[PDB]
Amino acid sequence: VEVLEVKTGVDSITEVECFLTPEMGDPDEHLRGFSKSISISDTFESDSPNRDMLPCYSVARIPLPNLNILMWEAVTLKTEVIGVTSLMNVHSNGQATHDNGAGKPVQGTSFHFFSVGGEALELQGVLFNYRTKYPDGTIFPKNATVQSQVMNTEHKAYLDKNKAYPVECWVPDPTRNENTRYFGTLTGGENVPPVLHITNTATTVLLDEFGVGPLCKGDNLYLSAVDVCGMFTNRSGSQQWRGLSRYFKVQLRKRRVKN
Amino acid sequence: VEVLEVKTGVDSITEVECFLTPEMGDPDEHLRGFSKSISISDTFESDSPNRDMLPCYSVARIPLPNLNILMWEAVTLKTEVIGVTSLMNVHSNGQATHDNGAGKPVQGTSFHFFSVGGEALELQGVLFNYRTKYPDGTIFPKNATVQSQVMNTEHKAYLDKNKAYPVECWVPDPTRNENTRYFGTLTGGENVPPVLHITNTATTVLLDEFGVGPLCKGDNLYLSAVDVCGMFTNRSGSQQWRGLSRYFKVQLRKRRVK
Amino acid sequence: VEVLEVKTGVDSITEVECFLTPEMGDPDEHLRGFSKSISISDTFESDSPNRDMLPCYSVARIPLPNLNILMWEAVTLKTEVIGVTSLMNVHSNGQATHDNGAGKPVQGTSFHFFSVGGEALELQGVLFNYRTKYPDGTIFPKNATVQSQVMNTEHKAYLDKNKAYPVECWVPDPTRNENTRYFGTLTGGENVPPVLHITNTATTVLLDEFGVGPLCKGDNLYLSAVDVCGMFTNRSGSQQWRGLSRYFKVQLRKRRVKN
Amino acid sequence: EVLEVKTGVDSITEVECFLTPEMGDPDEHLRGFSKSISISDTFESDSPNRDMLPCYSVARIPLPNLILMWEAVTLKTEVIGVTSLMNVHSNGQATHDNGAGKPVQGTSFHFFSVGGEALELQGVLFNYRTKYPDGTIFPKNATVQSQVMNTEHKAYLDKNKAYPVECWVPDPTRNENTRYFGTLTGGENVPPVLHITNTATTVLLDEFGVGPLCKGDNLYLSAVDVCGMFTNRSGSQQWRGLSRYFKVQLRKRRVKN
Amino acid sequence: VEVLEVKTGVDSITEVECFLTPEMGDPDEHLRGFSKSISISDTFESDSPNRDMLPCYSVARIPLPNLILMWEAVTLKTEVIGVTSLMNVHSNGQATHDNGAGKPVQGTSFHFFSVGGEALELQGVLFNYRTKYPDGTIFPKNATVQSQVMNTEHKAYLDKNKAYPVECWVPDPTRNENTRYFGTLTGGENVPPVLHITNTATTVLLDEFGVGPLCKGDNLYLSAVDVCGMFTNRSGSQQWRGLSRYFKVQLRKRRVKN
Repeated sequence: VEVLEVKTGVDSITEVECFLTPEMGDPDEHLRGFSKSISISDTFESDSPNRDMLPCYSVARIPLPNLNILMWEAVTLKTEVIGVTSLMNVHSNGQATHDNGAGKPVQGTSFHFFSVGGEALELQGVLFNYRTKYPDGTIFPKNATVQSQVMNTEHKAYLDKNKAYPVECWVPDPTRNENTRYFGTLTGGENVPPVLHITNTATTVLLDEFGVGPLCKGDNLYLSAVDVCGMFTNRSGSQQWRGLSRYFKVQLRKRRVKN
Repeated sequence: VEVLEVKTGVDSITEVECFLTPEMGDPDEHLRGFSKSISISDTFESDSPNRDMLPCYSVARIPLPNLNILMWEAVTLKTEVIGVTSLMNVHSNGQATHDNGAGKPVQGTSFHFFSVGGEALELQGVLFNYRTKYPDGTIFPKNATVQSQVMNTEHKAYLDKNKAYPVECWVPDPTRNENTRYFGTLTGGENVPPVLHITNTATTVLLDEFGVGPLCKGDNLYLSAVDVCGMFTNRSGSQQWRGLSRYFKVQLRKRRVK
Repeated sequence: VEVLEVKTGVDSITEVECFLTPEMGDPDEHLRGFSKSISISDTFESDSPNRDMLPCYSVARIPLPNLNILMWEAVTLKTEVIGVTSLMNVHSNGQATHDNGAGKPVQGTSFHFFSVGGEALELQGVLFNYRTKYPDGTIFPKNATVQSQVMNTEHKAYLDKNKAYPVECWVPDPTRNENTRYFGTLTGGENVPPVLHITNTATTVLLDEFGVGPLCKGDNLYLSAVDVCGMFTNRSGSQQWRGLSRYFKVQLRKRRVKN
Repeated sequence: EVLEVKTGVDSITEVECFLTPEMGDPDEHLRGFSKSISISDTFESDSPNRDMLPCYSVARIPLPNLILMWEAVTLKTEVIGVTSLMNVHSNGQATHDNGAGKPVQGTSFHFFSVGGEALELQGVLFNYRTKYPDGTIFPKNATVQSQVMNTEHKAYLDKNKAYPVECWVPDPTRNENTRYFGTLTGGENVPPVLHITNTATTVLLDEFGVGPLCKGDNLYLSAVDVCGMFTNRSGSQQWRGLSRYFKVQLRKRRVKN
Repeated sequence: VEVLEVKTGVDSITEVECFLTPEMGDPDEHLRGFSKSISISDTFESDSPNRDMLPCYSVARIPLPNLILMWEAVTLKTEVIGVTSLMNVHSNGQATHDNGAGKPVQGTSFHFFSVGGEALELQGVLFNYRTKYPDGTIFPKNATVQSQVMNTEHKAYLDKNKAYPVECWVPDPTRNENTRYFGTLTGGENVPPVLHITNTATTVLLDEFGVGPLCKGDNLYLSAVDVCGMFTNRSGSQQWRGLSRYFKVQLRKRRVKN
């Protein structure tokens, strides 16, 4: 497709604003935003995580004003994690730091990820352990082999459904995603402190080196996120993933395209 | 409101300078700056923190010289935490690092936050545990549901009162706050070290991408802050939040609007 | 060689895109991407690591479109580690963080390295302990002496074979590698947390101060990588290196040279 | 009113010096160290001895006699003797059985300022009931509000070995004629991270291009470099401090009224 | 001396490339790159480290092409050589935990390099002035208690290899006009080595007037310390481990008056 001129004027511009809720597993009616407590398999062969123990990628497909050639072009993003201060609840059934101490805060491995695209985020499967049996209700790499532990090119998918694609199975496919801008950080380690910044003064530019942002096919914008903040440790010592919602504000402009 | 030209001349500028004290809970007459010692509930459902155990957002509404259309526009900010060196008192009823050692310093989860606006900071409620029973004298998310643990759009508030809005319940609402600039960092983790920088040489510009700063409605400037530095651990092992004051210096100019 | 003008026009550019799989040791048919469990010799004298306990440098030689004097010049690189989220599998035969806790994540010493060159990466040998007996099937510093522990200029090699050059024996030779650009970070320490960033928005420019990138001799591009992410600790406490694949995308252009 | 800069060869001068730390110096052998830290039983009974309390360092440096005033334009600065912290073999508590001595580590405060007059201080107390010892200058008439902000506690850094670090900070409402920079890194296990180089310069000019102006032809340099604590074999801990190098370039500036 | 124009032309430029080996103590014929295991004295007064327990500064003086013209050092590429050797976690190390891999090299590090047209000038500072430094080392003489903070008598030149202990000496900031130095001490018993390698990074050696070190007598002085941390053996005893440093220096001919 040939990318031509940007439309100017009052109605040449639109704005998308929303939040994506985390999908941590939600083990019961009181635990939205948490996973089930983590259990450990005896062997690699017997790894069989339940669905409510697996955080999943979040995704929203957002319909844009009909243009039917013109396409909406995503230009700028403002984003942040919503509710960062909730992690200061150090008094709610947590394991004490020491005798008489406060509760341990959420900490340990985190994955913070967001993307803005003109089509679904394209995924590549990579498995820590190829013999893991993934549960019904999840979408996971099929026909896994030992090579799936490093790179098996069969594991291609689209992030096209909520509560479905487990975080541990899937990453953005760097061989694809031409029409998406993605950003992520895994911070591993059992004792890693959450470091969460909030401000309404920071913008991310979504244009590539040619001045072109994601172009929204069929007038749909795709927003994806993961914000696993770390693990909450309850009084018994059991640990659950804790996630938070992510705010998105995307500025878009009309762009003429040919063919 | 349409934003027009900035007024010039000697009388077209003003300066606001002040300290905002922390509101950590102040459990007795000797413990200003501290919270009550932290207790842990045995279940999520029984979480019922006492008021003096909950740090709150600080806020000051500052009257500006009367203009009564001209509005005061906040342009720059100098800010820092005041009393950073007090955290070196490692000899005062603290739990020793090890046998014969010095007292443990203030450490662990911190939240450092400041905002400057031409109206009250707008808040969105998010709850770690939606069944937490928040105490009388605090203002908290009402009609909480399990969805409040991730996002419930009913929980909207204004930071319009001191010693009232618990830090753990509320964040700046990213869907609002057009007329405020806010900045915050949460550093979690039980053993996290305070890293506190001071200088009189650093300035934050409050103008947006169109060159407009917060515009002060009714000639009032709103300053908000949280500076939970971490926890102090006493000899028994009990832990209390410790907070410090924040200095604000704001430069403002007169701006015509229509 | 005298470097002259760059060729222009649509056909003057080409792109290489591939992944390099990690070579961590692969101790059995199920453990691709892992090393063998780490054992410790009683003395420096008795240090004799298994082949499957030693991570190696990865390399790929990529043939480019035939030119002939013109040479392909590597200008830009996009690169990232593939499968960062796999390290969130904290439920598979791991040692618990504490009683009832989740499994320990991959952590500890890491080496992340990549290079792009117009010829094989040039290596210099440096040994932690010169008395280490390196195993059959590996290529290692020969005629080692006590000076090999700091600098022995005899230890020169080319990274010209996979599953061969152990990471711990070899580094890029800074006295050579004129025609390669290399980047690496060793983060040492038992409890170091992996910090892995992913994005499709970041480019590294490969041109030197004179504006000249690697020039591909015989129309071959050389890509090299190491991504030792840390160690996985199983239920017994034994530890194995865990590695991940690395994506490369290289933009090249035709450059005229003389002699 | 601040007018033009004087040019020519003698319109420029340089000040170079070392500021020694004032950590408490508990005996004739322990310069640079505090007394071992003792912990009070309660807040009420907190009564630190003088030699256990690090203080701010200050030097007033006379400039060439000169309305013209010397204007401080640039600063080069670093901690001197960073490598001494590698003495891990001198009466230290072992890291573990048969291990080396523990290095200096834990809470640090690194601070420096350059001004045309004494650094202005604001008092803030961790515990308002702390009894500060004779020989120190501390916040007077302390109340519970002193634990957060009591504006009565104003002072000038005008004496060495006198103003305890834990009691005092630069007063942000004042210090118009000073540039100050500091970092507190708290936490019992914090590692010292100390950079040295003769290639780094700090510009002291404000946004209007004016540096500190030296009243009475005197330049004020202040510092704190508490590097952390040294743990001896018994487990007792003392603050260890190091000297700070200052190189300040000054130029002659004409001023009115 | 007044600094004039840079000479141009093909032969007006030269390059120096070399490696400086670390001098960690080398306690026996198998332990080049290591110090002797660290022993701890009972008291400050009894501190008496053996020579092979003390890492020293490394120095090389490199002769340049014979030339008033002076060679001027303009740029530096440098890195630590053999960073991957620290991945040997299988050779007589102390296990991190039961059944685990050996502990890697970690704890206090000092990484330092300088480039000058004359010997690096040193200032002495002692952790403990009563330390008895061993024969074969060059150390601050006539030490007093003031040597623990600043004794201006302690002046030296880094003019000998395996001689000047790292812990005794630092670059003298009141001198070194004709040298550019850079160093980082990262203390702490468990500090992780973070070691970056690349052939794409250059340090410019010119001062604010655009003048680099000028090589007196046509000699270039390179100095380094790369104590990477401590290696812990099975018994728990710890030894410093160091690595070599690569230097590549570009120089140009500069005319100088008198």
